Amino acid sequence: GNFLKLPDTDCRQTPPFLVLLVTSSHKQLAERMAIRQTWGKERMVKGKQLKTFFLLGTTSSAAETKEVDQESQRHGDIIQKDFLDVYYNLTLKTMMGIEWVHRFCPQAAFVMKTDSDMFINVDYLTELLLKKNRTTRFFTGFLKLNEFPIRQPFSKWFVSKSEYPWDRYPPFCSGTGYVFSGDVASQVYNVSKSVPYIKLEDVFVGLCLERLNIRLEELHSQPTFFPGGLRFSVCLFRRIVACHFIKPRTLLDYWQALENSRGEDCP
Ligand SMILES: OC[C@H]1O[C@@H](O[C@@H]2[C@H](O)[C@@H](OC[C@H]3O[C@@H](O)[C@@H](O)[C@@H](O)[C@@H]3O)O[C@H](CO)[C@H]2O)[C@H](O)[C@@H](O)[C@H]1O
Ligand SMILES: *[C@@H]1O[C@H](CO)[C@@H](O[C@@H]2O[C@H](CO)[C@@H](O)[C@H](O)[C@H]2NC(C)=O)[C@H](O)[C@H]1NC(C)=O
Ligand SMILES: *[C@@H]1O[C@H](CO[C@@H]2O[C@@H](C)[C@@H](O)[C@@H](O)[C@@H]2O)[C@@H](O)[C@H](O)[C@H]1NC(C)=O
Ligand SMILES: [Mn+2]
Repeated sequence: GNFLKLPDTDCRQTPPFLVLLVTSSHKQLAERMAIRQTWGKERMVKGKQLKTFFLLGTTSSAAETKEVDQESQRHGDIIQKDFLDVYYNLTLKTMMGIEWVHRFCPQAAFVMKTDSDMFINVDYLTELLLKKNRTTRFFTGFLKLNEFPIRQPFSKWFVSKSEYPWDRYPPFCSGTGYVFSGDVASQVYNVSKSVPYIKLEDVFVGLCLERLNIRLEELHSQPTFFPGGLRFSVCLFRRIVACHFIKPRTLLDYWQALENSRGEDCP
């Protein structure tokens, strides 16, 4: 698949239950390290295998390139392809991750694509996934069902009419963090080249799911994905899946809080 870097992992030998694909830019080593030290640490979660990989492209900067080659050598958990890693190539990045699942890890029961400034509660997500009994053509997160493209030309999410010419976006899930059964990766990759491109990755995946007739569903009767962020409490964070707007220091403090308070009960 023209991959420059691949993780040493055999999904055939050890079918992972949950694969996390974390998008971050080259300079966000602090983010990736905070994640490797917290929700990204690989482990058995109720006897299910959790794997974590970081999605990177390439950069002009020779310094950053070397940093990243060193990071890959030292951690063996980077997935890389040769595309200029910038905000407006995030769709390539996402399709890279999806391609990886399709070519090298089709045995993953579930896959989560997430941002770097996130708290992810893998234990509770594992619990909700086992409860859901939806093992194929499954896709969830924070549902965005009737979104209008941003036409303000200076907004970070601006798309012109020629980039996306219709009034509404298909249904999609916030790219802060979305989860799908592993089969979905193959289907999305298969259709990706026949779907109109758009530089917003979560919208693009929504276009593919719509072409595949894969409908978005809520993970649980209570909201569990929070792109807007949350006021922190140990008891709320024990009963959510994902929370955005979390910088590395904060991520570590919250992780420490959840450790310090383990074993205490919450109403
Ligand atoms: O490469 C794409 C990039 O997209 C990011 O998602 C974007 C947001 O989901 C969305 O937010 C616009 C706006 O929508 C309102 O309904 C409210 O929910 C408000 O809070 C929100 O800010 O904007 C665009 C579509 O216009 C989406 O792409 C995503 O978070 C990134 O990780 C990345 O995937
Ligand atoms: C997305 O990545 C592609 C691949 O890296 C970029 O395309 C290249 O851009 C460089 C400029 O940095 C050119 O020298 C190459 O000729 C281009 N090649 C190809 C195959 O595209 C593309 O520019 C990136 N997208 C954005 C918006 O920067
Ligand atoms: C997932 O499946 C669970 C299985 O429990 C037993 O088997 C299923 C097929 C039903 O017959 C159920 O009534 C049995 O107790 C269910 O308990 C569980 O409710 C299912 N998940 C959801 C979200 O409903
Ligand atoms: Mn973010």
